[PDB]
Amino acid sequence: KVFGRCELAAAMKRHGLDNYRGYSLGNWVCAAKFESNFNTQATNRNTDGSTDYGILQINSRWWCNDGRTPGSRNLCNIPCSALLSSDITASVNCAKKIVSDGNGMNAWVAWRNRCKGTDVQAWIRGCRL
Ligand code: NA
Repeated sequence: KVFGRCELAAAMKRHGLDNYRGYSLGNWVCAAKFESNFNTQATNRNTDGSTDYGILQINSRWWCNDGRTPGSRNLCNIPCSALLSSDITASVNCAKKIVSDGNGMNAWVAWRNRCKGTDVQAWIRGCRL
C-alpha cells in the first residue's frame, strides 16, 4: 500500500509513535517518506547481504528473519514479509524496539541525513490530528 502523508501520520499516531522516545510525529513521517516513499512494499538490498523492508526500511541483519541473511538476528521475532503488510502494526511495534536500542532515530540513515535538525513539523501540516 502507498500511504498518503496525512493518512500515514494518522496511522502512526493511532499506533503510538507521536513523541515516542521524545521523537515528534513529524520525525516518523519524514523518515517514512525518505526511507520508503510511503510504500509498505518497499524492499532494498544492502551491501552486507541483508535487506531493508517496508515503510520504515527495517533491516534483516538485526530485526526480522528473511531466510537469506546468515548469522543475522531477528530481535522483533517476525518474518520480514510481515513488515510489507498494508497494516503497519508490525512495522510500528518493531520501530519502537529499534528506536529504544541506544542510537535513537539515527538507526534510520534517511532520517539522519534528510530529517534530523530540519523543520519536521512541516510533515504533519494540514493533517487532521
Ligand atoms: Na535476520
